[PDB]
Amino acid sequence: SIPFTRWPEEFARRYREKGYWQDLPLTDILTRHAASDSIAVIDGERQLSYRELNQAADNLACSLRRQGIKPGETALVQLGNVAELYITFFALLKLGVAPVLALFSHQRSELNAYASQIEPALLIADRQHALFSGDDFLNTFVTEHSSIRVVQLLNDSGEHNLQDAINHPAEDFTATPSPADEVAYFQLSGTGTPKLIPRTHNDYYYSVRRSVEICQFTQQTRYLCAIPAAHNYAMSSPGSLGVFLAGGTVVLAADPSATLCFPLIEKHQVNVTALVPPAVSLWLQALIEGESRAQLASLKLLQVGGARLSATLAARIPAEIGCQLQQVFGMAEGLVNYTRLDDSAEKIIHTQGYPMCPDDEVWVADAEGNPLPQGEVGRLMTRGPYTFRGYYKSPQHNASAFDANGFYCSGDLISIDPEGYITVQGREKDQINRGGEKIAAEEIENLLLRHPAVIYAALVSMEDELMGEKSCAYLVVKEPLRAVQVRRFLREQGIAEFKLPDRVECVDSLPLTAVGKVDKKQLRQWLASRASAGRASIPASKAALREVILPLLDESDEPFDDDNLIDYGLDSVRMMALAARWRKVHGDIDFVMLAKNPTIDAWWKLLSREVK
Amino acid sequence: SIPFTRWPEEFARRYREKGYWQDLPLTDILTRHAASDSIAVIDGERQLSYRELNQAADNLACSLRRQGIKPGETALVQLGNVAELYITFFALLKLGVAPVLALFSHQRSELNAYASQIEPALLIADRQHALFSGDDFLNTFVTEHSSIRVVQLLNDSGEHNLQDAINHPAEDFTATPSPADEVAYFQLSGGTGTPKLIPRTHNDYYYSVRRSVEICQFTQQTRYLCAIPAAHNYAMSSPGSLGVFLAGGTVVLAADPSATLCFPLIEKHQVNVTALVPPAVSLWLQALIEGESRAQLASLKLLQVGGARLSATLAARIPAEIGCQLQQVFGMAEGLVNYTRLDDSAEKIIHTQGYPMCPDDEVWVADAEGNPLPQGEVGRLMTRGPYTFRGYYKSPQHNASAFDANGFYCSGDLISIDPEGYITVQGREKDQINRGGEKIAAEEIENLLLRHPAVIYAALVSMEDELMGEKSCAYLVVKEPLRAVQVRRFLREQGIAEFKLPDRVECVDSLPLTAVGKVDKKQLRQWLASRASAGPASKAALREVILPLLDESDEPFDDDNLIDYGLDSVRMMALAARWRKVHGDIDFVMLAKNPTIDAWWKLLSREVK
Repeated sequence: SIPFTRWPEEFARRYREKGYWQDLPLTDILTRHAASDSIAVIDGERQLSYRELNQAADNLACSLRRQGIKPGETALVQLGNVAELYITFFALLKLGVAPVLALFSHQRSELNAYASQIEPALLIADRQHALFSGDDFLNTFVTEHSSIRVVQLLNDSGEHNLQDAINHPAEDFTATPSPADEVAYFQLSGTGTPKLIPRTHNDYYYSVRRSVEICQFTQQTRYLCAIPAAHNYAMSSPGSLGVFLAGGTVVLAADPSATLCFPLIEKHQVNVTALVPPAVSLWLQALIEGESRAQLASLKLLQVGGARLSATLAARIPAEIGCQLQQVFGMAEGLVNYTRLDDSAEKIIHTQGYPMCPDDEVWVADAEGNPLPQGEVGRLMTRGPYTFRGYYKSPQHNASAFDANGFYCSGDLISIDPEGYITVQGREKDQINRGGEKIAAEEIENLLLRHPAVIYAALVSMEDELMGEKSCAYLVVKEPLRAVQVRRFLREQGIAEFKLPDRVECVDSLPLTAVGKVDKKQLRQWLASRASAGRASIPASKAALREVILPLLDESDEPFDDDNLIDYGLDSVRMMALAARWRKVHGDIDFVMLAKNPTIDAWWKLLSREVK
Repeated sequence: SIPFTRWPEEFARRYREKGYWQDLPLTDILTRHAASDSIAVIDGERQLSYRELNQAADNLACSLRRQGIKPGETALVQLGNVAELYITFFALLKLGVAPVLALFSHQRSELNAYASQIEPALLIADRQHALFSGDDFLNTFVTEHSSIRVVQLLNDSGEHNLQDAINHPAEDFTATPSPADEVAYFQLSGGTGTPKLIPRTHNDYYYSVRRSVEICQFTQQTRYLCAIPAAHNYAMSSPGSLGVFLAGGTVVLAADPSATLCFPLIEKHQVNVTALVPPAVSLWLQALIEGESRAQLASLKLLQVGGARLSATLAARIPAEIGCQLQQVFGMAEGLVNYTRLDDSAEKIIHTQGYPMCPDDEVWVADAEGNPLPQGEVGRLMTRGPYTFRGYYKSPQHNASAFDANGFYCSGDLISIDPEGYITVQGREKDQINRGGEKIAAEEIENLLLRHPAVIYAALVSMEDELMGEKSCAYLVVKEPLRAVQVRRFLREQGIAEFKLPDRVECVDSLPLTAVGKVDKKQLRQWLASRASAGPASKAALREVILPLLDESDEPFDDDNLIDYGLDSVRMMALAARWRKVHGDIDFVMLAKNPTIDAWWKLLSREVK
């Protein structure tokens, strides 16, 4: 068996006796439809029956078994939004092989990290991925991961051609899924080392079943998959696995641009899709800028999740797109909260839903680690029938990631409604949520420190209108580095392109801890007092004052030194702010003083005085 | 009797029975504390006890009676955050004269407008007001409003000296307040092209004060800092200074809600409650973050925020950065005031604007056709109740369009109601700017504009401002071109409140006109988003477009990978959607395969095929 942290016996029995764990493999999602001719997968021009989908999975599993792949073993897969992802996935389940489905965005350091951990016998990737265009990386990778005995490549026309395996008809094949209470596959986690989440058939099949129920997926569902298909969101909430379980149709898209997706939604009459907020921002702008909503008329449900949706953006969706919103707050660790189809337009705009299972136990903790009453803000704790009880082979990290009662901390600050619902309030874990992709501050900092000129490094999130958050790397350096240089360096480290720092700030020093690392939990306050210290400098010339004043007033006109600044749109609150700062030098300056004579002349007269 | 719209008989009767209307005059707020030596008012270095407050009020009313003022008559007052405002107010209730309390920032246009309506016997004002420094304005105003027989001036050393009157001891004086079911005074609307007046009776208005005190638990230990405009209904009655007076506490007055004035005042006097508008919260928060000690605000236990929308982000910061409970206050001078409760969860307080203060505040949510909506749906605020007016003063035409058949008023706000009944404002329907809590009517500002010779069409709309909440933008089509400073100056020459001068002015070629002469605003919003929607010529022009999207730091070569300069994929996807309308073969994929200025220029510069 593959090592994972089991639920304690009383919980396993409880979950089994309640019917959350049904003891069926995940392969059951497909094989129940193994004779259906209705369409399961649409990928560009290609369409697969359910019966085609199952046959192909059977075929691939058989081909892999003929090449010496065995049950209990492990696989590394890098396939993006293509039909083969699902064929591969069920093929491995049928074979009883446990896959890690890497992001198509993942590069050499991610692929090495996953491979090192699972010791994979099987590697399936895609010659359309830049690492796999030629054969040089593949040669090194297999050499450096000697467990790898078989390699199958999409878009290849040689001995490793994945299409061959998939097209070769099974011959006396019996599926051998791993037991339902054992690992089915490894999910990815959002620390400086990639952490894997073992999922069992029981916990994961439950998370999908219950999602199908809540979202009412049916044979009639036509679901657009345009975010990354391998992510838990797109795979299971209810995602494409939900669609398959319901006997519906999955429509695949390379990316969630409006350009690509709008005509697909019309062509195939998508009624449900899952987006991340930047993509939502994108679709709204496209319509306002001319795109026809009529293309999206068939659309019945837009899922938004992965990141914090503003009430304002949340609210434009029925109004502008023309369909229901569902907020979905979820995590690969387990817990998924949905709003409901029968929720009020009120509940749907402001809250992130409540847990999909009634045995999902969630409780807001404080820093001491105490339950707070309903309505108070703090740490999210949780265990349940589909929340794991331990990262793959990480006992030290698990000792720190769970409480005494086996509750897992999600690193999310939340408040619970009177009525059960959850509204996300903040985060305490150290990560950037860049448009839905998670970045470990720890990981990026170690790579930055690898550069000769970098001595100290800190990665923090900054707000961005489209992306939600972005990365900011502060650096203390031996020699000045351009941001383009830092991004170039990290590219060379073979890391995913979204992990490239969005801004770089070189600085002369940074708050340090004891071990010689950067003190982040003051870098909060340290940063604030640097920005507010340049803004505390009282101008030393009339010119320097003009420089502070102009950006506060109207862009259109530029005033004369003796002009009434209010006639150029200087508002009284900004005036009050200036007063509060200048009073720190001349302590007789207040709002009333400035407002009596609101000109640069008169303010320079005051400002240029000697401190008395 | 001063003309106003009575509540129906069944309503009046019900309101008395349930205890809402008590049939006490507003003066009872003071006279119930007339032997109390406890401090009622602190204005700079001056302190007035309750018995003094009452005494001064009696003195003023007595003098005004000596100079010929009679109950039933009306009064125009412009006094800002001074102790005299309360002394005056209570003197006028005692005499039974009904004031309009103007804003200290109100100028010549607003003052002529209120006077025009109330036909005032009495004018009181402040020589510290630029209109009243000398006697030029005062001389015209009195002449242009002949009803005025008596003028009294704060900061004056002549016969019109307000302090002479306040200091002259009362003789043979007994109060003659107007009957409790009649107008006590006129409150100002948000606003229409004409300033509207809200007649408040001693019954409905006292009730809003009493019930507000119960909710915010004001008592004799309450020490309320009044630093926003004291005459406004918020600072005056929600529970405001009248609440403080009712509960026997202390009002501490300030001229403005800046931190540097206010922080010291809260420490020195151990102020425990205060009422802010959102910009002033942003203001106090920044001063602290930039060095002001929070120890100065230790005594502070409650902070009211209202008048405009408070964001949840800002709301969440208050208990954490100021160290006192937050209370959201959604009120209108028409009546309805909702409050969050002291025993609310932090969740409730942050996200909601509270529920109504009165059990018989009937609030429902109407769709645009006028039909009720299920709890939790979004729409128009309809409301009536025992302290919500039934009509503006002498405005039968407007009142017909302002109330529905059953006497529900329409606040012009967009709201949703959560299960528990809490209210969250979702938007606004009426045509006004909410500029840090001061209400600007677009209509009013537009007629003034159209009076400028170069101006042929005008539209005032609101725009977001991180600090003020909303600012004002004036779109004009004009004969000869106008600078913003010219427009603001011209408006000043019209004598309007400074806050009503347009924050922005964009001159434009044309404007969507209403089919009946004016400018179409509910088409202007979408006219606007489709005028700026239009907006690459050369490689140079492409470059002009790309750079602001990428990293501000470095500058790229034409063959550089723009992702190495931090151009994210969503901005890239958006660029594609835009460029597809010319070259119908461009998608995100095409742009991303080769993200350079050179490659993109090559594609853009192709002939359309």
